[PDB]
Amino acid sequence: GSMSTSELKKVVALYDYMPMNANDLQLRKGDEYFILEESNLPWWRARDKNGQEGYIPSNYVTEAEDS
Repeated sequence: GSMSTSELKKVVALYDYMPMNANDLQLRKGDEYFILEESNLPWWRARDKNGQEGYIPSNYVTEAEDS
């Protein structure tokens, strides 16, 4: 985001998706990440537990937690 932050939420993971070149993020199954983007496409720019940002397909992930 450019203005400090705009609704920063997280998401869970449904399947694995290791990086291929560098953009892709090291996702997995059952793990959850942190969402930093929200463009108009399924692919986002969220980070995982390693504080590293990459790409998170919307279908691949869902909501971080529910409480």
